[PDB]
Amino acid sequence: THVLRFGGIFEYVESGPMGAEELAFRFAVNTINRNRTLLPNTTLTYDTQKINLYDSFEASKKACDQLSLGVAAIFGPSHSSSANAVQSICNALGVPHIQTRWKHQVSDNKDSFYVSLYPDFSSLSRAILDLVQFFKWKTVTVVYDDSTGLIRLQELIKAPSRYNLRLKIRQLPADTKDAKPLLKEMKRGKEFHVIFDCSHEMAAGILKQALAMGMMTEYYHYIFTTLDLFALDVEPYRYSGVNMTGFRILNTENTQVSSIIEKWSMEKPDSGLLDGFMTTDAALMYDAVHVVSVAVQQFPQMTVSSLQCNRHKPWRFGTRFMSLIKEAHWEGLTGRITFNKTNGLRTDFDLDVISLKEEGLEKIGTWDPASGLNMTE
Amino acid sequence: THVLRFGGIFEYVESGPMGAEELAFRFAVNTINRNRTLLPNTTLTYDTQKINLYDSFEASKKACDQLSLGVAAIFGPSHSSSANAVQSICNALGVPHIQTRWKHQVSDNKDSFYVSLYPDFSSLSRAILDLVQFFKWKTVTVVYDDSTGLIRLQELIKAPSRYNLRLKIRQLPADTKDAKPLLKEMKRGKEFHVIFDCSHEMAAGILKQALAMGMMTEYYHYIFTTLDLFALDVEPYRYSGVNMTGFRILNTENTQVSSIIEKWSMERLQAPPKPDSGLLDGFMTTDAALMYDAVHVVSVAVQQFPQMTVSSLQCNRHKPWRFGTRFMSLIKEAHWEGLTGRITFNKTNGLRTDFDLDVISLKEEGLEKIGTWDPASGLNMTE
Ligand SMILES: *C1O[C@H](CO)[C@@H](O)[C@H](O)[C@H]1NC(C)=O
Ligand SMILES: *[C@@H]1O[C@H](CO)[C@@H](O)[C@H](O)[C@H]1NC(C)=O
Ligand SMILES: *[C@@H]1O[C@H](CO)[C@@H](O)[C@H](O)[C@H]1NC(C)=O
Ligand SMILES: *[C@@H]1O[C@H](CO)[C@@H](O)[C@H](O)[C@H]1NC(C)=O
Ligand SMILES: *[C@H]1O[C@H](CO)[C@@H](O)[C@H](O)[C@H]1NC(C)=O
Ligand SMILES: *[C@H]1O[C@H](CO)[C@@H](O)[C@H](O)[C@H]1NC(C)=O
Ligand SMILES: *[C@H]1O[C@H](CO)[C@@H](O)[C@H](O)[C@H]1NC(C)=O
Ligand SMILES: *[C@H]1O[C@H](CO)[C@@H](O)[C@H](O)[C@H]1NC(C)=O
Ligand SMILES: [Ca+2]
Ligand SMILES: [Ca+2]
Repeated sequence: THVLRFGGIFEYVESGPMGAEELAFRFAVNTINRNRTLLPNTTLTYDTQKINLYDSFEASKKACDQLSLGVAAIFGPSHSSSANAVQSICNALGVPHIQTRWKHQVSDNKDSFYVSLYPDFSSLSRAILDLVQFFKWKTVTVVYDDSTGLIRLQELIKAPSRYNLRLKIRQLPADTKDAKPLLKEMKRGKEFHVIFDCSHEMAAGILKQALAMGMMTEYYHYIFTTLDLFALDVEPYRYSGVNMTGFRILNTENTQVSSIIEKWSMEKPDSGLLDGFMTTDAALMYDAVHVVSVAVQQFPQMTVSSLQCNRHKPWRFGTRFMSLIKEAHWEGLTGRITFNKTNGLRTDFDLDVISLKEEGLEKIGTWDPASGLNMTE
Repeated sequence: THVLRFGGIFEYVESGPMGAEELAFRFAVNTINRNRTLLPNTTLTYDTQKINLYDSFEASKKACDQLSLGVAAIFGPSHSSSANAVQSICNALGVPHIQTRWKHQVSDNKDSFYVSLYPDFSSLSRAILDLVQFFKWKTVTVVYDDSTGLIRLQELIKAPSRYNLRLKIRQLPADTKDAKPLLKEMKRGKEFHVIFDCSHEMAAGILKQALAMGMMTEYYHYIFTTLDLFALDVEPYRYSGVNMTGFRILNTENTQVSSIIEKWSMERLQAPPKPDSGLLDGFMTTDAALMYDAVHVVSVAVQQFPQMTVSSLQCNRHKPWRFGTRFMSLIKEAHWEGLTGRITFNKTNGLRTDFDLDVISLKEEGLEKIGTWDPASGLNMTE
């Protein structure tokens, strides 16, 4: 019957295996094909290209090759510089670029052929601050990994002039093994209330150091910025009495979503991560392939065209497809998906709020930008 | 005699005239040609391409065209996304990419064919903090414009856990005309000690609002993050008693450098100045002094590589330039006294981390020098 091709560009270091993102992409396409409710008369196909991390030149070439084969969208690469380059290309040729990871939005940038499935920083920033205020903290130490961490917490960093939060800002070193001297200063400083802005792998690492340092006890409360908090091996810490709170956008309470995360798990020792948990970077890619497909269903006329980066001739159906994608609505692995009319950023979404109880990490409320917290005391 | 071609890629909105950067580039090339000490037997030529702001796709195309014509270096474009794209291309074809503006350095990025003439943020961050500590401030309000402002002041933002600075962080709105409500909060807050992290055009704008608000008086001390502080019309404020302190990397005290900045104003000031700006007309900004210095520093390297010639390279093919590796190495080793002082790059990352700043403050006479800073000495205030 009818057939439509998507492009995929996935970043990696060294060689195989496949990464989580390229896996979720393929997995979503195979699933959707078998669904008879979604794209009934339509069958999805794809080209996948692998590139080095941070080689925007290679990302450009591969994106141009794919636009030449003909594709209805490029689920372009993850990291800032390659992603900005593929987005500029996609904008010139009017093919939608689908992103799954946050990158810094420049105001005066006029690209319009992209949406991003990642929960926008502005909203996450607020939900961190909302949580801090619910715990009634007046003192807090924000610890971040790299520059861009600062940006994800700007709403929080600007609070000390409106509300009554004194706050200290510290930076992690490159390696978490180097983190004892930093943690010792926090300990002497009596900094019991701490937000860690860093990847979930960094968080697994910094917790081990915190244990060694006598800082996983009932005296300490740690808020985690990472959405992959639920991926952390928490067996070493649940009996200790520490408080760990963070957020989760992966909708694991829904039974339909649990069964999908399982089929995924089916297809390291010193990590401190659970093995075979579906991370957020990958649930988002899988959701992106669905949301875009909901749009394809509403545009049966559309077909791919072989476009050449040489020539300034855009894709006929681009403008209309891009518009359908931005209007799309979908219940996926990561809850309500809905983009912002204005900038194509996902600014409205649903978070579960999770905390460490002796039983493990469990849900204790919700957050959404219109309600603030809905804690279930 | 011998001839060498440089490439230039300059960003703009709408159409002409030429911008400061493209002008300083051309001006540097014309000057160097006439110098008989620098590149005596060598004559510089160039291709210039103009692109839209934030169109990395177009920047890629124009860079590829230039590598095809054949060029010994691309004085690639200014803004993050286009600059990162031209840098990746330049790295694959082993032609040096010369930058004049800061952009965020990703650690795990392996590009090695570039240097940056802009004074690195890490060092500027420290010199801000050094100054604050010399004024013995224990309280300070940092006001920034956009996200990346945060990064330029990270050294400062992390101080409140080592030293004894309480500090409040506020953000400007998009337009400075919208800044009264923010300034009113600072006034009620008794925030007399304030660092403005923002462009010099924003700073000219925010000062007018501060005057309106009764905040240009002896009670207020403003430290300015911008290196183009010296470009601000200061006539409205010097009689008032406010304290304005900032830094300047443009070496205006040197007589040779003053005469060069003048010849610039004559061909430039000749074209459009503005009345309601709050900037002096025809002052050479830092963005442009750096481009002009970049063309010189790179030339000092060309003098030491007479064998070198340009090759027509194709982005199609993975075949780099023979002379690239050696030229890039000569550039990173180069040393030069230009409009912006000692130029010297960091062996490690090709970033300009060691440089000399004049420290300037508003006296009734105007903006004047009151010391110096360099990363190895801290402040050398001349009391
Ligand atoms: C496809 O199938 C699953 C169950 O087999 C269903 O839950 C899902 O909603 C279907 N897709 C659509 C868009 O209805
Ligand atoms: C996106 O639009 C939302 C409405 O959902 C609006 O409240 C908000 O201002 C926009 N987000 C951003 C980051 O501008
Ligand atoms: C929070 O509560 C209100 C009603 O009390 C509800 O409308 C809103 O959807 C709740 N948030 C979530 C995520 O359910
Ligand atoms: C502060 O302002 C007064 C009056 O303009 C001036 O005498 C003094 O030199 C200034 N202080 C500094 C830091 O230069
Ligand atoms: C396929 O959609 C339904 C079957 O699910 C069918 O009735 C319809 O005619 C087909 N769609 C098109 C566009 O022909
Ligand atoms: C911290 O609070 C959580 C609720 O979020 C509670 O379940 C836990 O017992 C507390 N930690 C301890 C044991 O002090
Ligand atoms: C070229 O001449 C100018 C003055 O004419 C001088 O300042 C400059 O240093 C000269 N170049 C060199 C490297 O000697
Ligand atoms: C450049 O390398 C790092 C990063 O800026 C810095 O620590 C070092 O001191 C610099 N090297 C020199 C020679 O100044
Ligand atoms: Ca199907
Ligand atoms: Ca000459």
